[PDB]
Amino acid sequence: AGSLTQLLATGSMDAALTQNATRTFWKSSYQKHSLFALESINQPFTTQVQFGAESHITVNRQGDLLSWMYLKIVLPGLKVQNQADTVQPTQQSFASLDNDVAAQADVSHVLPYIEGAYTEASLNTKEQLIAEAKNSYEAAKYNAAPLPVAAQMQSTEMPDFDYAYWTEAIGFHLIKRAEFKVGGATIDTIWSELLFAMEELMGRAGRRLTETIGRTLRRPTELMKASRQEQILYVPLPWYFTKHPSLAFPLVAATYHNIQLWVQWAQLNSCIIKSRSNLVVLHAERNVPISDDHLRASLECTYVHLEAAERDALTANAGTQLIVQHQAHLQQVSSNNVTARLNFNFPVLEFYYFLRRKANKDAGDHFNFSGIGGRDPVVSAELLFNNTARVTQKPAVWWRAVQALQFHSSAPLTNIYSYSFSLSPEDPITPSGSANFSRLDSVELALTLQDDFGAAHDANSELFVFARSYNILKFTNGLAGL
Amino acid sequence: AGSLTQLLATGSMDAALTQNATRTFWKSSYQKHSLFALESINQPFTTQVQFGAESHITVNRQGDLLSWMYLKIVLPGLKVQNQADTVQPTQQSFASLDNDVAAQADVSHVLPYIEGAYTEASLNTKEQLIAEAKNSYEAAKYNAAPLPVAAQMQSTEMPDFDYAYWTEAIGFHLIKRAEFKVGGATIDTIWSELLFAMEELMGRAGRRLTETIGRTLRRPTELMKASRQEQILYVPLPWYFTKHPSLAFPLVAATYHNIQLWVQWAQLNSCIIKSRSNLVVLHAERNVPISDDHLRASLECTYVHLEAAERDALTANAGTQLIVQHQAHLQQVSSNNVTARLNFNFPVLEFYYFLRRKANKDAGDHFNFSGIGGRDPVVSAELLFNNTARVTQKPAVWWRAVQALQFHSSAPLTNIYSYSFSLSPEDPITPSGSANFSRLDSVELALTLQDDFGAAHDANSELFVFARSYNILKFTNGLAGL
Amino acid sequence: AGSLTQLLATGSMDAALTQNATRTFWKSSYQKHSLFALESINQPFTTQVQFGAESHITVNRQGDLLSWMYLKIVLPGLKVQNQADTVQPTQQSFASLDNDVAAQADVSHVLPYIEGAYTEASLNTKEQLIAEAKNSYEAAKYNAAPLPVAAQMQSTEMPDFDYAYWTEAIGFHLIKRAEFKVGGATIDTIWSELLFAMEELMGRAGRRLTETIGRTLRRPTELMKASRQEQILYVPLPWYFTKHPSLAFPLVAATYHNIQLWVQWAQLNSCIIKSRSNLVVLHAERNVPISDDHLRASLECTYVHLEAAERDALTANAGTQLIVQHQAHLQQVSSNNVTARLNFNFPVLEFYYFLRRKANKDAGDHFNFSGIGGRDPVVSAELLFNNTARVTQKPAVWWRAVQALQFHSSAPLTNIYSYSFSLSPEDPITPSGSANFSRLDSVELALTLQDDFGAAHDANSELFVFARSYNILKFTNGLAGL
Amino acid sequence: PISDDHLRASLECTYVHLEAAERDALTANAGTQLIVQHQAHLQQVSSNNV
Amino acid sequence: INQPFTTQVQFGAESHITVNRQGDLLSWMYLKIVLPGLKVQNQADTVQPT
Repeated sequence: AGSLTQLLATGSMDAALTQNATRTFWKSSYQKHSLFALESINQPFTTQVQFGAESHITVNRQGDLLSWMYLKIVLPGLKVQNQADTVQPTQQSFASLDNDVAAQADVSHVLPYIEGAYTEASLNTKEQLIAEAKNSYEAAKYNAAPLPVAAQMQSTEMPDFDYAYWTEAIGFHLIKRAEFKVGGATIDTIWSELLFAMEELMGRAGRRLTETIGRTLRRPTELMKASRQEQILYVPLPWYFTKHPSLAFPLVAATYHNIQLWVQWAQLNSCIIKSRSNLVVLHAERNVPISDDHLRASLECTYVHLEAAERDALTANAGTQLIVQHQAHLQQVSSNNVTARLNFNFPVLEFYYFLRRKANKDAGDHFNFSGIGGRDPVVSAELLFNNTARVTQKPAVWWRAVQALQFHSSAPLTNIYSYSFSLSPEDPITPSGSANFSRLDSVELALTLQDDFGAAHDANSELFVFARSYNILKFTNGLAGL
Repeated sequence: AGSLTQLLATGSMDAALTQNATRTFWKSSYQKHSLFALESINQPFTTQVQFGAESHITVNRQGDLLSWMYLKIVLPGLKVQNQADTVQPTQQSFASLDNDVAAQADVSHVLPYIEGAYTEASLNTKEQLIAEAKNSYEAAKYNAAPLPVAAQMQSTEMPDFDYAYWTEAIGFHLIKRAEFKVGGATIDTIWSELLFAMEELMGRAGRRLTETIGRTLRRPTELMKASRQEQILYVPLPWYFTKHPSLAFPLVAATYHNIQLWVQWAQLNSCIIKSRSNLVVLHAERNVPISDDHLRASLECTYVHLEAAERDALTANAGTQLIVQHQAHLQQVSSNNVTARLNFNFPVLEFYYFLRRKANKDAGDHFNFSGIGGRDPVVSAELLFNNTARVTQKPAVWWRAVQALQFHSSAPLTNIYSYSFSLSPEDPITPSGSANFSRLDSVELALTLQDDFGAAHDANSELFVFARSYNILKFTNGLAGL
Repeated sequence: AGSLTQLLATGSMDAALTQNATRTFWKSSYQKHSLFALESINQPFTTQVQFGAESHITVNRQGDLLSWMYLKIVLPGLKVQNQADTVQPTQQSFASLDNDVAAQADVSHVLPYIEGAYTEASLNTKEQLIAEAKNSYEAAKYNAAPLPVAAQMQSTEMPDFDYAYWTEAIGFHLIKRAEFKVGGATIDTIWSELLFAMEELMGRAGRRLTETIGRTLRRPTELMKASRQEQILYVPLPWYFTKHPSLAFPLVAATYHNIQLWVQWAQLNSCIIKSRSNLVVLHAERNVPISDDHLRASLECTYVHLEAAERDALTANAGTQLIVQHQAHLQQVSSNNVTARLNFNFPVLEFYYFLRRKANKDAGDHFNFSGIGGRDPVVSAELLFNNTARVTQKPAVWWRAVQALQFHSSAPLTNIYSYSFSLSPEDPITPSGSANFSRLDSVELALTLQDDFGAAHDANSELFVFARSYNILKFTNGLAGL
Repeated sequence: PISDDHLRASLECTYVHLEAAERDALTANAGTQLIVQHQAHLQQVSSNNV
Repeated sequence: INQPFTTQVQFGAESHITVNRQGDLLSWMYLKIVLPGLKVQNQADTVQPT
């Protein structure tokens, strides 16, 4: 009686929701689709792959569309030997944990707050004086309550043996820059720092790229274990056509253009960290000093094979694809107040920004975007259009956590900040907002950074700003162009 | 030959799926949208913000729609001083870890199972006797196999120094109640306990509110670290209009109504836990005793700016929005059998329920919904409509884990139970089932709780029941009303 | 001036995106639906439930559709007693940690690499010699750099007391096979190993089945704690009709067919692990030796009640549902090169494969798909159609991580490999690609496994291959059939 | 022990019953009543000047 | 006319009553509260002193 009465208890308001219902929950409807197949094919580079060099590949035409694209990287296992035991000790310098430049830079900021005879003190006494000076520095700069000295003395249990390892997220770090080219024109460009920021914000829970890029979430002991043997990494290249099947790049519609991936590789000296400064780093299998020619890479592409009728239709009329392109503003930082002039073009969906200390970069911690003592490097930021506040001054947590909560699949674990003009900037096919930067005379991101950011040992810290913008790729008569 | 043969190998069944295909995977189609912009604006409260008080803000009209809404809370850093060293030691009482009322309440239930001279025993002997009595209690009540005494002696390594910290998820705890008002009418009401339950069930992996609300997942050492300095929290207010862009609140259509957020704040005594009972809690920067006027809050609103044509269309005909409203049944528990009479109205989508021990509340652990010794407080529950079983007696795990698995984005880490009448209760725009409680003469949730729940030291434990219900918000002639 | 200028700054390209816009972000539209209700009902098996037996249930007709289906399993708490203290010590043998067959099998592979007097060595000296021989084995087989011996000596802190526990993910392990039958015909079949693989790949972040199936992510101490008391498990049965509301099984349209669930239960000897070989395992409450009749199970079904008009429409014309069926190829492995001949039928969406060592199975670690020493058991795999490479040789990481990244909600934590022909194999209602195996004369999965896989103590290791295929379920005149 | 469930309350209301002619007149035209409403400002005090 | 609350009445809780329509006008309104008598006992003599 009650359940039937609920179906009868309808009024004029229910008519807007349920009158002439076009859907039922109790019967499945499905759509028929055209026939297609997927094939993954691995392809060698057209030029030699080496650390610090640029390499390119011309993408083969082994199907009708191009869907997924992965850079397959093979890194050798690492071993170490004392320089005294080596017949040829001359190698490039690597970052070493016995010379922690990041810790030395952090100590340099607290030196003015050390009370007593620091120079003559025992090692254990120096560690105590540094921890007390950190409390005095943080009280003076941040009105922070002092932490117990014992809580600041975190011994990272480092192993009592010699090692070397590939840096955190080495699969991204290796790709300093990649360019997707069609007919000799650059269609899009991605950077190592952008790839990491995109994975932090858009990386879905349970599908994080951890193993696929050599990322351990800053657990040095896991990087050491992984680096003792050969590593095979599959780094996704997040081009517009890899984001949705309807954006797959129509190879058949671009028949008269070569499709190329160009990759600028990281220098070998930046890719490795060692336990001690006096160690030589060896290729684990070959027992020779590690060299720039030990980088191996290939391109793994997923092709789509279409039925003849769909292939012929796509060849006759591929039309236009909405694309997202990436733009970059890279700046050196030498002061706590920084203004970035964002000379980006087109309808910008969103931008990302973050800072890297010089000391973190020099320590080989390339994706450590933290400030001094691991703090947030940004105090506040403001966004100006033509000297008018588009976003008034907001604290770092608003740009990092509130913007990520509103617009992104994930909150970043590092100090990555974002701002979206789009309601759904991760939707590759549905435009949901933008600001046209080609119609603004000035776009300025004004930053107030933490105290002493870009001073002394951190002179030439880096500001990264990346923007995502809409453009249109047009296919006509076997040619493709922006 | 094989791939072409697959495209030809079609029969009368494939016609229902693929005949006259209206979609292709090999060409992207996109829709054009109207022009809009988003702006985040921070606004001060209209009244003073203080602990234990009620404060309100009249929301400014700085755009055409209202989308996201965050309560920006600023909490001072905490320090502690001995009461003997303080010129004015008189402060409100705070929960203290040297007086663990929750542990004392748990011990009180096992006192009848202690064999031997408990009163005269050494401290280490008392801990042994309590662990043995816990085994005897659990064997007698639950037919549990005894755990090794050493496995029950979990020392939480508490630091050997003085501290105070803000309670777990302080950003939610501060909001005892918030009311969204339009034209003086309450449109919706949210509670601290509901906000926490909603984040447990609907909080997406990689987008949990942890840092944004001061939640550490019950790691006291992280709460201590965070509480030594100023904290800025961004607490999302999950109103119907924050859930989907098409539900954004049409400011232009409600021109003659004031929009107000009212917030009832938690008492300061409930917000802080200290290491010892004899400590005074100080504002870390100001070096004065912490007081009710040290709470700071503001409202961060995201406005939408529309193109004139869409703004004019929305002003002429905003029509009606489907809304979800929240209802609450709050009850004291003094017996293991509890019947809650759910006097909720309208088409209910779902309800949540959970229990809080008096001892957990008094210990300042406001979101600890566990029973005695951290067990599940519910043994079983039944749902009755007009004295007829709508859901027959089911064990706690069915209401907690099976309902969450079927209808929610996440399973709760705490003892939160749910039941959905909707197939998709997290879809804000598509009704997918409900029960109309305004047409039921009685709705009863009958609970069988664990033994001794609501007895002795847990007299006046709390039952929370929250329901989500459909209603319609109508916009007409510059006015808005339910 | 700027925001209005952006709305005016439109060209011929914007016309494809925004001309005649059929959607606005500033007004919600909702659809009305038909009236329905959901009811969860628990039902006993028609036959006795026992370990190692087959049991069936005839599903009741308590609503118009069948939606969710859970196997509710009740397992007793476990206790242990010495065999010498037991009046009837005769019980089935259980796996025991004092006789770690998996560790003994791993040691057997490194015996040829032990230098010195192993037989006469002290226990601590034998552990050192085994760790050194592991380095020599891994250097010889994999060109691995040696790990420090201290890093290989992981003591799992096992408790110094007697225990027994239910094996990891016992809720899946109990279900050796389940068959969904309609009118005496098997519509679909699921296996324990498939259920685990499906949860690894398709299990969403924050909705993992951990507690609902007794899974701890290989933390033996948590399995021990859980196994001391009665456990209630709710194992989801992932039939086609449980995946989407429009696929709910139309009970009213199948009126003349009995609907049955058949379950083949695991043997009791395979379900329990004990600390020591000389222990008897007891039912914790009854204080009797655990026996095959101590398994209890029931079926929890969610029924849908429809409004009379929708019920009558569905009875008159339920038509056809697209279904996914599961197929299995199970093979013994006795060599490092394995070819699996996949005699699957119909349009296959995707397949999963994985290996289990005999030693892992014999140790009671039924979902440990790792190789020797916890390594990846697959070096490479190739997929052939009619002796032509459909997927050329790819390394294990491509089949495990790249395929999961492209097509699945999650990456597997175990050595589960997949390959999809579908763009969205987790979409139950939208076909997005397949390969028709009923039109291929041969489908071969060629595997190169790790060295010594399937040799000596691992003779008769297992290869599992599971495929998901499309079929059509037809409803006509009160009957249902494939 | 005294507990939160020991509070008992009910509402005692005085109703007025009207003659049919006055009831019908009031139903047809009750019009408007002047009302007094109450408003509150609640503040914490920590100084001699407020 | 005396009327019970629609929800449970308890200390520290919120309770509501829907006023019945037992006449044409509503005039006086009194909250009828019933409080139990109090006694005291030493905490040492009490089986549940909490």
